[PDB]
Amino acid sequence: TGLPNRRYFFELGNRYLDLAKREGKKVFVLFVDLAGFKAINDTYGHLSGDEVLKTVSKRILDRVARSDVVARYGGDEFTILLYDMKEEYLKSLLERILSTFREPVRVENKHLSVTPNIGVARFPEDGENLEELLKVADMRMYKAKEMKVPYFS
Amino acid sequence: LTGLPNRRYFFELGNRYLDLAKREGKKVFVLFVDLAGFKAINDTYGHLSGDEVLKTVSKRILDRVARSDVVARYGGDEFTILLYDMKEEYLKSLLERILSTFREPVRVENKHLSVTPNIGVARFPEDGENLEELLKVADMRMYKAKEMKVPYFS
Amino acid sequence: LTGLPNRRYFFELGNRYLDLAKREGKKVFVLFVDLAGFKAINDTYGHLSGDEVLKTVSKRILDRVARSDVVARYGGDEFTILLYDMKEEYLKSLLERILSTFREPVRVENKHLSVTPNIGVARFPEDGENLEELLKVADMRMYKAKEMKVPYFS
Amino acid sequence: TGLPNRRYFFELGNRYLDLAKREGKKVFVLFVDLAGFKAINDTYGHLSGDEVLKTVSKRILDRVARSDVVARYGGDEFTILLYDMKEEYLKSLLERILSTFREPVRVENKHLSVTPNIGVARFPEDGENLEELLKVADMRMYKAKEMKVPYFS
Amino acid sequence: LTGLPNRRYFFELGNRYLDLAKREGKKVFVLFVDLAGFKAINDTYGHLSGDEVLKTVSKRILDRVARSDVVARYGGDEFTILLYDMKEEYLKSLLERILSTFREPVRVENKHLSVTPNIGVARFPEDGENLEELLKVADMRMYKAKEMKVPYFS
Amino acid sequence: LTGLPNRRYFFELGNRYLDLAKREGKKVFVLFVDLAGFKAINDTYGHLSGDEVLKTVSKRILDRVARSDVVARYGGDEFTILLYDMKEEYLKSLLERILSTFREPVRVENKHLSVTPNIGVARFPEDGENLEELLKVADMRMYKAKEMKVPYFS
Repeated sequence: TGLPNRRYFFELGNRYLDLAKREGKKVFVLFVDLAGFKAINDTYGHLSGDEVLKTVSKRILDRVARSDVVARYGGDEFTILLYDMKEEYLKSLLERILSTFREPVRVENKHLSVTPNIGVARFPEDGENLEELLKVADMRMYKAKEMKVPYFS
Repeated sequence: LTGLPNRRYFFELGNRYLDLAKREGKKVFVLFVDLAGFKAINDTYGHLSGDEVLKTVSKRILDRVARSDVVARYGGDEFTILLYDMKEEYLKSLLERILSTFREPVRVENKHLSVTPNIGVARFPEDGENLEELLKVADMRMYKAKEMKVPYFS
Repeated sequence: LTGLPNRRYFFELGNRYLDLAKREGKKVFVLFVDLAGFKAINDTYGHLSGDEVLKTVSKRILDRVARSDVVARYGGDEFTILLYDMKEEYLKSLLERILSTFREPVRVENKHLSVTPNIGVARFPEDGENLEELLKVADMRMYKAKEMKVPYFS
Repeated sequence: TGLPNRRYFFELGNRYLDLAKREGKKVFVLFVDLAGFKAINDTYGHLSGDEVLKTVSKRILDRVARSDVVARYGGDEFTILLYDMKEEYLKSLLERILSTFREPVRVENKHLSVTPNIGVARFPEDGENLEELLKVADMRMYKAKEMKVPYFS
Repeated sequence: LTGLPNRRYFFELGNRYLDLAKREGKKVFVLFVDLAGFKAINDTYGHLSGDEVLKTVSKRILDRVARSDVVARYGGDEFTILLYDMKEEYLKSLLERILSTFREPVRVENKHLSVTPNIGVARFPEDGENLEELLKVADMRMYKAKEMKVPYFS
Repeated sequence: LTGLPNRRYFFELGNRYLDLAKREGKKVFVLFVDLAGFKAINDTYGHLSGDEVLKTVSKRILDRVARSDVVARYGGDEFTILLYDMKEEYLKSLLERILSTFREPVRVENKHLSVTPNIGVARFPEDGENLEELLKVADMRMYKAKEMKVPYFS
């Protein structure tokens, strides 16, 4: 995928929060869960599930700003960090990300489907560190997941 | 094939929708979608490739509009969408989700073909009293968007 | 040439009208108009005479419905009318004005040809969720009217 | 049959009338009704009724001039348009058309009979458009039909 | 077979018709009908096929003449028709209706056989005082029509 | 919607007009009208703009021809006009009045679009015995006019 991991996300993440604390800005933390992924690998194997992960990554990467931090958390999960962005930018970004996953992923001669579920947290309101914000965002994506809605902010 | 209706069907349904809006005191949005890069697709890869892109483009629009929204192919790089009594919020979101879909280069065969979307919006009654007038305003506004190198003009 | 649309057009517009009514929380009336005496008109006077009567019948319906009402010819002795969000009062009056029009034997050439109207009504959502369902209820109700020797059944 | 329909007849028809108006010529409009046809389909079916229509068409087509417009109106009905022809040409054409339908049509192992009824209208005398002339011709074929005579001009 | 009378019968009836016309001060038309393409039909398809064509040709002439008109087969491709006291209008129409039947290629078996009609006319008293004289004038006139590639000569 | 007939209608009416001219001993002019600048219009402004220009072009031709003159759209930049029994003076004048109409750039929306006319003429019988032959002569002559940078060639 080329996408960074949990450890990188955490280092950049907290620096972004330190910077926001000093500049008096907000930070949005998105927790993206792609349901249908545990079923893809358990049916088509790792290569197919990995090719879907590569498409998913490129799709997120192409839609975020240059200064936005995208990383893969683990399994069905990706994290996005937005430093000092308007709520309008967020609503639009969520819509454009959800729109991409309406398109079943073409891997080989297969047409694989993933459903997106996104939770949002805001710094400072939801927490003072990345671990706290991710748990709020994870709780909110799980609320969205169980409610059968695309996103919860 | 696309399954998508043509100019003639769009016009009949379109005007009925406007007649209904006139009576109910509602607004109607008319979107003019131009997909740049398409004239270069047929001139390089042929009709089948250009047509396979049209089939994907149609399915992509169809999957994102509401059941009561009218989608049709105007001609060439052009598609028209009609929204009866929808909030401006619904339109801004619909435009974003449609634009997002064309950022994805279309896979036709072993090719990865790119189209760029340009959309113009008109509102009934403000912009006109018939479908021909509204489409001309929307077409003028997508051409403003096209020359300005921006995605949409409302 | 009646100018009136066909079954295929009626179905596309029809279902869109139903999709719109579903969303807006409105009713739709579907009228099934059968003109008895028409099977005898062509078997006696020929197609041109029967067609000239169809042209008068069409113009008579068209002149009495609202701009937003959908009128189409189903087939043979049959016409369909779709009323989006109209009061029951509007319907009772429309049925009376349509029936009144066919009390008038149609003048084709030196002939004075008579047709008797039979109308069945269905209401969306009560009578069905699609156009084929509503047309069958309306058709069943016009046939009840036809056999009962009454003009309409709602 | 290969024969054009009502819509084609009307377009060519009116052009012929526009041309006659300018050139100071007459136009004959023939309305041909083939009685016995409603009984043919109600007994032998569409294929048999259609095979009779194919023979009827070829019979009319073979007897008119190259510049004469022949079309099927609908059901037992055919229309013929004669631009600038002598009344002698018309009397002869009517005789030759009536003569063909004295011959019962051979469809399969069947010998099917149709009776011709023709009405004539003349432009300008009978009307200024094709719709008017066809109604006069239709009225005159119906007079012929009820009178048990072959043609009325 | 055809049931049609022969040369010998035609001659007896023929002259009686002329005797009657002489006394009543009436005209008689004598038609000489030659059907070209008949010598080729028997030489290709045989006697039964050529005979079946003769049976159709006979019935076609018989169905188009008046009850008082004398029809007979002369010889090869030849038939004779006698019209007692008929208007010239009746003759022009009869010739047209006979020519019209032979434009229709004869269906014998799975074959579609073509015969071309050539008719010569003679008038009593002008052209002769007996049937032999009138038939020769009519035969000369059908031969003029045959060579001129026209249908009839009167 | 220009309302203008297509190639297949033009051909049927066209040949009938030629059949009629053959019999009456009259001439027929066949005009092949090409509108240069049209391929550039659709490739820059799109189909709606190019179509609105086609609607204006059609109405402009239709308003300048006689009631008995046949106007049709061939395809793309092309239109065909058929003149039955008209004087050469009528033709020279008609060509001048048609060329004069395209000197004024067409107004579609907020755009001022330019088309340049090229007309080729063929005469029946001199140039051919059917519509296909005459159209090829007219097409060759409009192409001679096109390359010569002149408006018309007869």
